Amino acid sequence: MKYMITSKGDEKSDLLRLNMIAGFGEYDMEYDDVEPEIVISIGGDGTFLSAFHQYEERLDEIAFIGIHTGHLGFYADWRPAEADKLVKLLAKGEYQKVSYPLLKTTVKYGKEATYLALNESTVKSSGGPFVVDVVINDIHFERFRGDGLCMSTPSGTTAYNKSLGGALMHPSIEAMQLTEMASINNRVYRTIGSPLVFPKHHVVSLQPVNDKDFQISVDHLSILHRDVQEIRYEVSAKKIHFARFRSFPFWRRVHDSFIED
Amino acid sequence: MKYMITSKGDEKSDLLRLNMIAGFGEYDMEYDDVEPEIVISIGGDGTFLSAFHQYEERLDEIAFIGIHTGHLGFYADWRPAEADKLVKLLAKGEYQKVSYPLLKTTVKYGKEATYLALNESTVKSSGGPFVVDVVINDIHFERFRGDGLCMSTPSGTTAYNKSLGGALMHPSIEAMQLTEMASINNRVYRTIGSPLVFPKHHVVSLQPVNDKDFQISVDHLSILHRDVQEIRYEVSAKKIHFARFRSFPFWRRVHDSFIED
Amino acid sequence: MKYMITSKGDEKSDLLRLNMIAGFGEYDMEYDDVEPEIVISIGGDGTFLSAFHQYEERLDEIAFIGIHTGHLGFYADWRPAEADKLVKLLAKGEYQKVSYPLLKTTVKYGKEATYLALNESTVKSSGGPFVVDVVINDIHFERFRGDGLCMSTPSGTTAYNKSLGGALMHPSIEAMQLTEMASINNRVYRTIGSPLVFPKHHVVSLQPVNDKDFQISVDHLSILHRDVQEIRYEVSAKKIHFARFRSFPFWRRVHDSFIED
Amino acid sequence: MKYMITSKGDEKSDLLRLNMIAGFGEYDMEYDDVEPEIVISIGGDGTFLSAFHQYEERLDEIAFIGIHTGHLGFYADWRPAEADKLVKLLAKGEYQKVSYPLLKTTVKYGKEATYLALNESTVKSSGGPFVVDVVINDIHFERFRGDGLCMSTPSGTTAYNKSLGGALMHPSIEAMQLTEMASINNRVYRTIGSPLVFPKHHVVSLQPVNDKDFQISVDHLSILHRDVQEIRYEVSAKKIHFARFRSFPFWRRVHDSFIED
Ligand SMILES: C#Cc1nc2c(N)ncnc2n1CC
Ligand SMILES: C#Cc1nc2c(N)ncnc2n1CC
Ligand SMILES: C#Cc1nc2c(N)ncnc2n1CC
Ligand SMILES: C#Cc1nc2c(N)ncnc2n1CC
Repeated sequence: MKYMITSKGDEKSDLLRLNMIAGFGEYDMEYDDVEPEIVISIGGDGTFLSAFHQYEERLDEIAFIGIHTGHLGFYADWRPAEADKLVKLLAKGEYQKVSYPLLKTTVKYGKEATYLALNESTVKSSGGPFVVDVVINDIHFERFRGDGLCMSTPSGTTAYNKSLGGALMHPSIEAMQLTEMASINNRVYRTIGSPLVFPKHHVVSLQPVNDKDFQISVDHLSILHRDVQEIRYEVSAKKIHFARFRSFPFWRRVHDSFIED
Repeated sequence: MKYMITSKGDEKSDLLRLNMIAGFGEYDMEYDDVEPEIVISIGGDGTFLSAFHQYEERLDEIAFIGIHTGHLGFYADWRPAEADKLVKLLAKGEYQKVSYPLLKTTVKYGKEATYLALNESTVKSSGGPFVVDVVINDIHFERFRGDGLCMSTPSGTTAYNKSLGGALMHPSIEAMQLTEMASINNRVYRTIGSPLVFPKHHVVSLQPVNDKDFQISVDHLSILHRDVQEIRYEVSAKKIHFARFRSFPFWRRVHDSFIED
Repeated sequence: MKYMITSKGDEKSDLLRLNMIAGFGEYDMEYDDVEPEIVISIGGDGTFLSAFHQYEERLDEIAFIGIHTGHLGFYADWRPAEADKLVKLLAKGEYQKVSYPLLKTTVKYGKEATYLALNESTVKSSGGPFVVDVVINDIHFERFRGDGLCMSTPSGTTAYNKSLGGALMHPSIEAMQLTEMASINNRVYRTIGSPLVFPKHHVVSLQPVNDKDFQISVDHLSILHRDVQEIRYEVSAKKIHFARFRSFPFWRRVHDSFIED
Repeated sequence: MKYMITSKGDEKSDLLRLNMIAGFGEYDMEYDDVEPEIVISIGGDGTFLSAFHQYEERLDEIAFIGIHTGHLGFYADWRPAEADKLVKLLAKGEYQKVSYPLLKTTVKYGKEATYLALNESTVKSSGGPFVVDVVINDIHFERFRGDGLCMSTPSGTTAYNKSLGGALMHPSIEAMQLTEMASINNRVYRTIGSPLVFPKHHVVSLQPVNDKDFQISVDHLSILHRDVQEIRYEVSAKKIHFARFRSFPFWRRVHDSFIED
């Protein structure tokens, strides 16, 4: 089909990209970075995240694949030595596809901006104290005071979510997970503390109490938003599709990354 | 229909039970604690757990309801003043039912014992050091050294799971959560640390490394098992059914219990 | 003696300041905000922190006292109704003084800036990834990757240190405590995780690995420092002196603030 | 002087013991396991703990030394290849000694038992729910509900204390640290959560609320105590003395054990 390859930019990943293109030249494949059906990422998980966001409006027409030239990644989970075998099997096609859930972030102002996250979306203040009211399906759940909040996808749970104490969720679970950053808890101010895992169709709404300016991240992207009335989280209707060419279980990927490999 | 009522035993809960029975006597209801279709628990969540385990072989033919005479419970979530209104609506029937997932524990010896948990199942040693190999879907994930492990249901996540750092999961998610108790982590011994959330059909197997005697809890029940070859966790095929007579969202129940009420 | 009074600025604290000044006018007291020997703070702990930093070059010649017009503070630990009794006992003098340790932060460039902290000093990146090498008494201890680090005084342990998982230390202990913010731990990157408590004369040095720009906070003050070669932490030789006019134990102050009052 | 050597019992440690004894036979040394002045432990930290407790009534007349035949220990911190050099320098004497603080546990009944701990002392229930009132210097601080409590020495902070979230304290600090095991925190029951670090002369008292039977551990020893009225913790007046024959900083020992070696 049509395909394209993004590279981290170092000479290891560029030279690997050129060899795969040359290998693809021996099959019924067309290089097209406008409307590809296969997107190959060569580098690390950061390279994969840029590839995902480069094409986030054609997600249902694309199967992603990642090659790690550095350490093993959770998205770039195939080694460079497998590139030739990867070229042949992608060209023959007829592979199976797997889908991971995504997170939808809505930012409203007094003007509504929506973002798609593969890992997580975080909210911090623009300098002063961070205070928001946390609303779950229209019921006021808590007044959070602290550094910030993080809403993670299942496959994002091994990233910033993990460093904040969140649970690791198998990506077949259509859910999102909210974790706290350095919350203040005393006799006056009370947060839940524990991570919270929300199913599909649950809406988590953040509403300002005083300051209306927040630094909002979506994966790598981080923008200062001004005059926001609401931050809105829910599991996206859209999913990311991975080209699957062998068995590499998520829990094995967790073992290889954090226990030993 | 047929119904029965269990009481914590104090005079507040016994006298409330007698008044509901007398109130039920004005309707087409039959008291039967052998084959009831409605099980009413009056006391706390512990009273509810005993009622659940008393009838865990007729789970698909029973709708449970709980009344808290002490503080608000996550299962006994209706107040005693609502008993009269509860009697009338149960008698008329035509209520909606909600279902929560359950945890299945299998203990094998050298002789296989299965248990159903509404909250969680924990494993500790019988005295000496607790060491098990943790196997996820037949792949060896980690060698756990510490005090013990805890596998929780979604509705159990607000109980022992919460005290161990686990996430709170909405009970509509068919999953189970594994949390660590005081794990040893150094250069030699490595555990994942983070809680792990497993979907249906994932099997988590604990296998002894040296000692074969473990103290295993299932909700309130705690038995010392000897000569065990494997402890096996998975989401049960069976579910507990609750009689639903108004809207009391899980996240509101979490708010009322941990934030303020 | 000479004395001065700072107020949070609201009319509750200003009117309380004027009444204490008028009450002081009936004794051998002189209002002097240039070289006072008694510094009275009326407001909250933030008002007290500004008073401490306003006079941090005359620390050995000043006894501080704090009045909380809002909720109970750890430094402003006397209620407004005690102001009249406070005026009379300060004027008579002959009170006992208590001393708390302080934290010394040294920032070197390629140009060396020293700061005194009553609560804590934190280090974060100026945007990108935060990576520093952590050196303890000239031995390289770890390479920290994460959001940032926090070094707390004993009396600061109930503030940001507590929200990060740090221990609460009784202020009679001459020490400082280092806590991590959202550290990354996998097979490649390893931090200690646990808070670290250092005695006097131990020097904790942070050294950049790549980026040389850091956002450094000292209590409330937060400055972006550029071209820094080293951040240096140690227990200060200087201490803050409190005028003590009755028994209010630190652990009781902890109980009143976090358990119930 | 007089000396003795304890061995873990495996043939590696026994054969090393015999060679050191033979090496000691070439100097003015006497083997005496009744009144030694040097106690050599060959094995692991567990072997060292037994040696410490074997002679805990002659602590001020003994300098301890530990040899690790397995992995590096925090007390057995010298390798077997250094045994010959260790023999020669102990025989010549004139070494420097270092001292670590110890923890004193007092158990009173309705009959008072005192124990000395090098690592920590823990308290759990004998089966049912664990509830104690926590009293600090005669002020009631909290009502703890959970699995148990752990009071650690400074050098014990790298052991069970670390697994419970406690801070690592440099052993030159005369203090003790209290950490919680799986505490219950909701609207009704409140604990401090954070570890607590207490200086010398602070007394931490545990008092039963209902059940009077507790499983109390002191390092390796674990005894079920019945009819206890109070558990009493404070920094001991006694200290353990180590023979110091080169520089091996505590923080380097922490680095080698948890970061990499
Ligand atoms: C970029 C990126 C990224 N995504 C991750 C993930 N989903 N799990 C673990 N590590 C991850 N990284 C690297 C920091
Ligand atoms: C028995 C019981 C019980 N079940 C609970 C639950 N699911 N969530 C929160 N608290 C709970 N309890 C009381 C200790
Ligand atoms: C400003 C300030 C301040 N200092 C504190 C402290 N030492 N302990 C607890 N809370 C504290 N605050 C309020 C956020
Ligand atoms: C026995 C023993 C022992 N004491 C220790 C200590 N003080 N720090 C770290 N590990 C330790 N161990 C081994 C479990």
